[PDB]
Formats: sequence, C-alpha cells, structure tokens
Amino acid sequence: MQGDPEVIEFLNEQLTAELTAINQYFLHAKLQDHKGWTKLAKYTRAESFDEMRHAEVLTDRILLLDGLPNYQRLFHVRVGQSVTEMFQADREVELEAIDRLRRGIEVMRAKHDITSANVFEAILADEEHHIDYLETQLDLIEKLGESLYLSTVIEQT
Amino acid sequence: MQGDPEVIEFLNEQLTAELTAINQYFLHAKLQDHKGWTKLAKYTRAESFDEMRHAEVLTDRILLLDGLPNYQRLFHVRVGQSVTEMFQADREVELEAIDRLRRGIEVMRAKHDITSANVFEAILADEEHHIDYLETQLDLIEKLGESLYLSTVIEQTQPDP
Amino acid sequence: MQGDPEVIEFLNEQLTAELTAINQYFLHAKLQDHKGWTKLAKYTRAESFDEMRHAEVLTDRILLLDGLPNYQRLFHVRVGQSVTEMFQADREVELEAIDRLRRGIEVMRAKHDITSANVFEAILADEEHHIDYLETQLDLIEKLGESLYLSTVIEQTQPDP
Amino acid sequence: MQGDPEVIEFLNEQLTAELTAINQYFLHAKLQDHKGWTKLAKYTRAESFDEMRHAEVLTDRILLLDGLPNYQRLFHVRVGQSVTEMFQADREVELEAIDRLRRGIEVMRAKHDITSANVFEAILADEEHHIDYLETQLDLIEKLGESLYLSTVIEQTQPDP
Amino acid sequence: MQGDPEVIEFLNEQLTAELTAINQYFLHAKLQDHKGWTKLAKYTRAESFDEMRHAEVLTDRILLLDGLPNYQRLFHVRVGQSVTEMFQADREVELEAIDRLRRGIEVMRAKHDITSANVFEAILADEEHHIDYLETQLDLIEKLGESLYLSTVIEQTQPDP
Amino acid sequence: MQGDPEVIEFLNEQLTAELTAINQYFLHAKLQDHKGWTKLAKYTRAESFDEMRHAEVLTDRILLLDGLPNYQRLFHVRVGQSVTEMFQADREVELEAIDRLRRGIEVMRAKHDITSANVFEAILADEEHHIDYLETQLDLIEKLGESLYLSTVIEQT
Amino acid sequence: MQGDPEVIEFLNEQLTAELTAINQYFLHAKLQDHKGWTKLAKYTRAESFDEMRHAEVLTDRILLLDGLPNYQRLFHVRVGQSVTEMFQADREVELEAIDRLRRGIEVMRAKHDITSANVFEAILADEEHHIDYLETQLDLIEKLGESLYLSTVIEQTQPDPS
Ligand SMILES: [Fe+2]
Ligand SMILES: [Fe+2]
Ligand SMILES: [Fe+2]
Ligand SMILES: [Fe+2]
Ligand SMILES: [Fe+2]
Ligand SMILES: [Fe+2]
Ligand SMILES: [Fe+2]
Ligand SMILES: [Fe+2]
Ligand SMILES: [Fe+2]
Ligand SMILES: [Fe+2]
Ligand SMILES: [Fe+2]
Ligand SMILES: [Fe+2]
Ligand SMILES: [Fe+2]
Ligand SMILES: [Fe+2]
Repeated sequence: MQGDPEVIEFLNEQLTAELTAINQYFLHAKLQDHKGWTKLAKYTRAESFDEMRHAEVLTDRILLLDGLPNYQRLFHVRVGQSVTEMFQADREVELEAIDRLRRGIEVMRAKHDITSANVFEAILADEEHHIDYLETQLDLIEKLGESLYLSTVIEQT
Repeated sequence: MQGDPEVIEFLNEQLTAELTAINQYFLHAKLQDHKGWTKLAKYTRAESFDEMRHAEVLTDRILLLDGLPNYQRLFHVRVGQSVTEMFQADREVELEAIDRLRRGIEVMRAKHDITSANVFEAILADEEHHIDYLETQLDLIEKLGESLYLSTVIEQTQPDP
Repeated sequence: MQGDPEVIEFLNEQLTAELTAINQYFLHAKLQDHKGWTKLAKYTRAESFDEMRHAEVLTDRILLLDGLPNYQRLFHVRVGQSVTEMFQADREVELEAIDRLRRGIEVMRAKHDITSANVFEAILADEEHHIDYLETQLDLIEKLGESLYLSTVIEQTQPDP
Repeated sequence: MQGDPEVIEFLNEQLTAELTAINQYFLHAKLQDHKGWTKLAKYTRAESFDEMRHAEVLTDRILLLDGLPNYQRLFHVRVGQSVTEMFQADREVELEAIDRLRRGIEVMRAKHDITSANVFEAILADEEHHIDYLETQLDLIEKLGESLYLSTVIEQTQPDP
Repeated sequence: MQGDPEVIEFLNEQLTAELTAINQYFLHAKLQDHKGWTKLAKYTRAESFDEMRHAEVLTDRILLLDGLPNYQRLFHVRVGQSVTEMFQADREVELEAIDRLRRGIEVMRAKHDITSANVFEAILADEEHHIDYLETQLDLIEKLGESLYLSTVIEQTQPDP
Repeated sequence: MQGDPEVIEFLNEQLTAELTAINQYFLHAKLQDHKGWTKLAKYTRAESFDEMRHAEVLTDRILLLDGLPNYQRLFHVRVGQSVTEMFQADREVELEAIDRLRRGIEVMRAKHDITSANVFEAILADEEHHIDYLETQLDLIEKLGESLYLSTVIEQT
Repeated sequence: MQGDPEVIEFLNEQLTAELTAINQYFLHAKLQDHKGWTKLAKYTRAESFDEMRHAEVLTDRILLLDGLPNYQRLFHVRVGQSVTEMFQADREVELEAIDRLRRGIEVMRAKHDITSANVFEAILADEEHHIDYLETQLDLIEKLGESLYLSTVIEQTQPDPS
C-alpha cells in the first residue's frame, strides 16, 4: 500500500526516538554493569531490548506503507553519571515519547490509518509502564539515599 | 436450620470486618507494590487472601443458619501512606477483630451454637498470628528505620501491570 | 505521572462498580451453591473472579495516574431469591457498567489518555460477553421454566464445607 | 481430461447444494450455540464441516474433469428460529441432495463416468445418514417436547467468544 | 442487547465480503494445487481459513447484537487463470475490505459501539498484512517472471484427491 | 467358483496392461534416476509399485474365479528419451487403461459379476488420478520449459 | 585504569563504524524480508547481530580504559535498492573496517596496549570473513543474474509481521 505521508512522518519520528532510546538504555546498562550495579544493569539492559522490539514493529509498518525507515537520524543521547541522573535521563526520553505518541494517535485515526494508530497505542502503554518504573525507583532513591539503594543491586561478580 | 438472631448478627459483623480487611489489605498490597516494596507487597497480598477465606467461611455458616450474609457494608478502610502507617492501620483492624471474636465466642457458646463459636475460634487464632507479625514488623521498623527496613523488601521489578 | 482528574473519576467510578459486582456475584454464587444449584454456582463464582481482575486492572492504572483507588464505596448490592431474579440483578449491574464504559472511552480519548481508554475498552468487551450469557440464560429459563432449568445444574454435593 | 458436460453440470449443481448446506448448517450451529443449546450446536457444527468435505471432494473431481467449480451460486438458505424449524430446514436440504445424487449416479454410469458416480454414491450414503439423524431428533422433539429436549443439550458455557 | 442498525449493516457487509473471500481464496488454492503450484496452494489455502475465522468473529458479534447474520449473499468471486491474475484478484478483495473496515470503524466509534469497532480494527490489520504479502509476491513475479516464480513452488505430488 | 469367460478375459487384459505399465514405469524411473532427475524418479518409481498392487489385485480375483492369470503376454513398452516423451508415453498407457476399464465395468455388471466390476472401478479411479498428475506435469513442462522444470528435481547425489 | 587517548579514539571510531553497520545491516535485512527474499534476510539479520557483539566488546574495553563510549555519532548509512546495491553497500562498510582496524592494531601494539590490539585483531578476522561472503554472493549474482539468484532465497511467507 501507500501510507499517508504525515502518518509515515510520525512513525519515522517515533522510530528515531526508539533508536535513540536503544543507545541510551544500552549505554546506561553498560555503565551500570561496569560500576558493579549488577541487578540494576540487568533491568536497564532488558529495557533496551524492549525498545528494539518497538523499533522493529515501527520498521515493519513503515515498510508495509511503502516508506523508507529512517536508520540514519538520532536525537541527543542523554548520559547520566550518578544513578539518579541515569533514571532522570531515561525518564526524559519516555516523557518525550508519550507526547510523540499521543499526538500521533489522534492524527492517524483522523486520517483513518487505524492500524498505525494501534501500533502507537501499544507503544504508548509500554512507555507509560516504563516511566512508572523510573519514577518509582527515583522515589526509592529519594527515600533510601543513593548508597543504600545501590547496596540492593550489587553482586560479587 | 435457623440461627439465633444475635449469633447471626455477630457472624455478619465479623463478615463486615473481613470485607473491610480484604479491601484494606488489598489496597495496601497494591500501594506497596506500586512503591516498589516488592517482598512486602507479596506478604500483604497473601494476608488479603486470608481474609477472603475468612469471609467465605463466615458466609457459609450464615447461610447454613438461614441468615442473609451482609455484602453491602464496609467499615472505614484505613489507608496509610508511609510503611509505618500501613502496619499501624492494619494492626488496628486486627485489634477490633480480636475483641469482637472473643465476645462473640462467649455468647455463641452461651446460646449453645457451638459450631458457630468454633468458626470464631479458628478466625481468632489467625487474627492473633497476624497481629503478631504486624507488631514484629513495627518493632523492626523502630530499630532499623523505615529506609533500612524498606531496603530489605525492594526488588528490581516495581510494576503496575 | 498525573492523570486528568475527570479520567481518574471515571476509573474510580468503574472500580466502585466492579467492587459492587464482585460482592453481588460472589454472594449469588454462594446462595446458588447453598440451594444445590451446583453447576450454575461454579459459573457465577468464576464471573466474580473476573470482576476481581477488572478491579485489579483499574486499581493499577489509577495508581499509575497517581490517584487514590476508592475501596470505600459500594453501590447497592442487588440480591435475588429465585434464579430469575439473580440473573436479572446481575444483568442490571452489567447494563450500568456498559453505559459508563462507553462514556469513559470517549472522554479518555478526547483528553488523549489512550491507555486508560483501552483499559475501559477491554472491560467493556468482557461485560458485553457477560450480559450476553445472562440474557441467554434468561431466555432458557423462560423457555424451560425454572424447575426444568434448575434440574440441569443440580449435582450430588454438600451445601456448606 | 475432459468430462461429459452434463456430468460436470451434475457435480456443479451438487457443489452448489453443498455450499448452501455449509452456510445453512454453520449458521444454525452458531444460532444454537448463541441460544445455549451447547451439545446440539457441537453436532450441527460438525455436520457443517462434513459438507465442507463433500464440497472439497466435488471440487477436486470437477477440476480433474477440466470444469470450472462454481463458487458463485447459493440456493436459498433456510433459517429456523425454533429447534423444530432448524431440524426441518436441514432435513429439507438433505432431501433435495438425496434426489439429485440418485439422478446423477444413473446418468454418470450410463455415460461411463464411473469415478464420478462413486463420488456421488459416497456423498449419498452420508446424506442418508444425516437425514436419519434429523428425523430421529425430530421424533424425539415430538415425544419429549421442545423444552425437555433442549434441557438435554444445555451446558454451563458462554454465548460469544 | 440490540445493535445500532447501521452498525449491524456494516458487520453484515464485511461478513458478506469474508464469505466471498473464503470462496475466492479456497478456489484459487484448489486451482493452484491442481496446476501443481504446491507450496503456493498451501499458503492460499491457509489464507482461506483466516477469512473463515474472520467470518466466525463477525457472526459472533452480530448475534450478540441480536441481528441476523447474512449467510445468503456473495459478492462477485474473482477467478484468475494465470498466477498474476490470481494475486491481482485477491488483492482487489483486500483493497475493498480495507476501505469498508475503515469507514465502519469511524461510524462504530461515533455510535459508541466500541466493541464492534475493535472487531473491525483486528480484521483490518489482518487484511493489511495479507495485501502486503500479495503485493510482495506480485513484485517477485514482475522481477522473476511467472515461470521462474512458479518453479520455486512446485513439488513432486500435484494431486486432486 | 467359476467366472464368466468374458469377465476373465477382461481381467487378464487389464492384467497384461498392468504388467506392461510396471515395466514401462520402472524403466522410466531408472532412466530418470540415471539422468540425475532425482525427485522425479522417486515419484515414477512409486507409480511403478502402484501398478504392481493392481496386478496383484487382478491376479487374486482371476484365481478366485478359477482362471489362469496371464503372466506371459506384454503390450508394447513405450520408452521416452526426454522428460516430455516419458510423460507422454506414460499418459498413453493410462489412457488405454481408462477405456479398458470403462468397457469392462459395463460388461461385468451386466453379467452380474459385481465384485469384479468393483475391482475395475477402483483401478479406474487410481488411473484417473495418475493421468491427472501426468497432464499436470506436462502443463508445467510447457510453462517452464524442460530445463527449468528439470532443475526442480535434481539432487547432488 | 586509563588508556592512551589515541587508543580510545581508535576504539570509539570502530564503535561508530559498528553502530553504523548494525543499522545498515538491520535495515537491509528488513528490506530484504519485506521484498520476500526470505533466506537472504535471515543471513543479513544474523550479520547485524554479530556487529552488535562487536559493539558490546568495544564498549566493554572502552569502559575498562575509563573512556566514554560514543553512542551518539553515526557514519552515513548506505541503503541499496537492488540486491547488488545492498551487497555493494555492505561490502563498502567492511572495506573501511579492514583499513581502520589494521592501523589501530599497529598503534595499539606500539603503545603496549596489547589487549586493545587483540580486540581489534578478533574483529578484523570477522570483518574479513564477512567481506568474503559478500564478494562470493556478488560473484554469484554476476554469474546467475539478479532474478535467478533471488529465486533461490524466496519462500512462501513474505510479510512485515509486526
Ligand atoms: Fe519504546
Ligand atoms: Fe480475618
Ligand atoms: Fe469482596
Ligand atoms: Fe467487570
Ligand atoms: Fe480484589
Ligand atoms: Fe461458508
Ligand atoms: Fe453433503
Ligand atoms: Fe470449503
Ligand atoms: Fe478477512
Ligand atoms: Fe517387476
Ligand atoms: Fe494400474
Ligand atoms: Fe539498533
Ligand atoms: Fe563488525
Ligand atoms: Fe543496537
């Protein structure tokens, strides 16, 4: 088929965000593992792979609509140094996704591309779950302090 | 059969208390899980299911006595915000249960409804065990502080799915 | 995050409806089991547990939106005596759910809370399935009569336990 | 190869009859399942799939004879509302099949298309079995009445899915 | 319940389209199998069974809305003779489906029948996937030619049993 | 028992055709395997063994009717050289069977030897299936060409 | 510890090349699967994941040397439309890899960071294996033609399943 160019622009924009999220989450995961934050890195890594699944779902639909998936562009990768900064950086990415998905759902349904809208709806629910994890961990960091929090994730390995 | 009206009232009062405890314990479990207090939420949730079995036992006995089990009323559900408040609130529920069940057992045996008394006797021992856990946790919180205590119950997961 | 207050009001209203439905369906199941309506009670009981799943899904989303899930309020629990009344009562509850869910999906989508809308959309499909079961059972009762209908659900079992 | 045009006309006519029967039996099964006539719907559904096997066998033979299988035409689908009407409608379809198959076997054998005749002979035996089931169920409905008969096929299940 | 007449009409129109697609896809699968296009027939046949599940889902929803599912009407079944014509014909069916479903979803949501809309939404995604395969195969045929393309789907078997 | 001599003549004539078909299909199968037409030879060989089953069924009935099965006579074995010729030769054999079975069914049923008629009816359906395979392959050869068709059946072995 | 800045610059440049290759190979695999070139897409995809291992090995070493792995920069992603173009594009990426790794190995050994050199030596052999496959397929396409070659990789499935 051939999609609506504005719908394809939306898919490619979210695709750029996922590729950005993949790099950010993967690098944070490697930073946390290297700092010895074993249990936390394991979670961040899996979040990275989930963004890859989002990228592949978007790519599939872009191709079905006869668009060219954008694998060249990246947004600015946020790199945190402390555990608090890493969660805050990753939360910022998911907050931009939310808005980048909400607006896309309204256009896609207005232009009747319901299947593309549902791709965004599913990603939106996932991103909302992840931000909930990030904000829950940040609340934990505020209550426990960074050291006590970090103490729960390190592993003699 | 047809129960003694005062006995059925005692059973229905405890049933109201269980329905309240189910909601209170379930919401505390969900609140703790949402705050990332993983291992603690698992325990609070299981306690919620205990009160559900208590509710079903009470309901069974009321029907056998030909009464109408009360599924309409709730007492005031106490919602804590900190971990201490949650344990204190749930302790309050179990304190009233312990008082209500003991008074009911004496009346039920006085009116010769021995089987109804034994239902309360079984629930009472359960409620006493639960209050013992709550008071034990509160003692741990006082000794360790909320943060160190919470540190032992968190797990990399923290979900709302 | 923080939801739109009207959206949370919708979620909390439906949560109130589910908690009512849980109590109504569970009591009907216990009433039916006590009357010896064995196979029918098994189904009504399972319907109760489905409403618990609806309640838990709603509770999760309310917490994610930083609201306070309402475990204090119940609507009026409708209690039937005959099989026909029980089905009619449970049908009335699902009719009110279906109306409120349609209203919420439109508001949630207009305010862009698509994830909350989809939570309602899934519950709505379940409630529509359930009302369809109730109306089909009601049609059977009209065709067979209560006695002949009840004869298909009786089983050699005990009342209490 | 290339068949006798009249033989292919016979095969295509029966294929039209089967495609009609598939639709009629499947819709009756879905109608019966929706009314809660569970065990009866399972049987009617299986009857539908048998007619699909008849359709596929006929289609294969038409292609071997280099004809064009007719998937465009349907006869009038008879839709009953009561159980009695549904059985009467499905019986009417099998009566017309049985008459046409006997006519085709004689023509096919006279024109020496023995393999086509045997395709009809096998379908005829199946349709005769099916009409025998319908008439036996109809006799039961007359003896028991619709309500008592329906009571033997009801089951604790859902309408849709 | 009782559906909106326009919603039930949309559902029945798509149901007519599925019944047409089932016949069209099944006959193409049988025609390809009879021509020895073994691996391709297996795929076309499976697509036929997808449309049957679509038909059953639509039928289920129409009955829940108290409509009469239309098992009487077929649209024009498009029959190709070459491999290209068959893919082009089946693409045409999916083009109309995609148009019909999108218009129906907007109306169904406008009339607040959200569950009916979601049935169409699920079918739409399936139809879009199928058209994507058809257009992909057509591109392969244009690049390779019919003969080379066919060479990849033939197997020593070529049956009509 | 004792069969009708005309019925036994029919059985023995079809038996001669099967013994002929066995040799023809077997030799074609060996020719195709020797030319490296691996997947095709496997099919032709199995068709050969099916004609053997026909021969045995005919022999059994001839013996039941107290006739002497003819294992001495053969019709002319057609040997093709190209793939097209082999299919055309085997199709010719099955076309003669069809006619040799149709006429036999009418006589056997007229003379009331229904069981012998049914032996022919079963063979007729099998032969009709086989000719359908032959004509389908020939149509494939016409559409693809001999080389492209042969390319689908060869095996490094 | 702390590596030599020039070594870390070499590692980060190869890391950029790997991130470029992951995207390039993954998109080629998705393009080929979407065109129905089933068996070939399977191969290109696996090549994408192998480049992911290279990135993870490179990231690990950069972190050990207390550098900041660069996950921000990409080289130009080459997207071909025909099969030949896709193979030619992927060969171009590997050709730049071979040159960069050889200079890095010599510098890394001269500066006594032998472990970093061996990381490059291992990747170097993998890239050479991959280039040999690409040139072999390109030779097959030249002998067979694009159409005949493509016929050997297609399978009845050809979707965009998600
Ligand atoms: Fe994502
Ligand atoms: Fe209790
Ligand atoms: Fe309850
Ligand atoms: Fe519910
Ligand atoms: Fe609950
Ligand atoms: Fe059908
Ligand atoms: Fe039939
Ligand atoms: Fe069929
Ligand atoms: Fe469909
Ligand atoms: Fe032999
Ligand atoms: Fe034979
Ligand atoms: Fe990636
Ligand atoms: Fe690499
Ligand atoms: Fe990656």
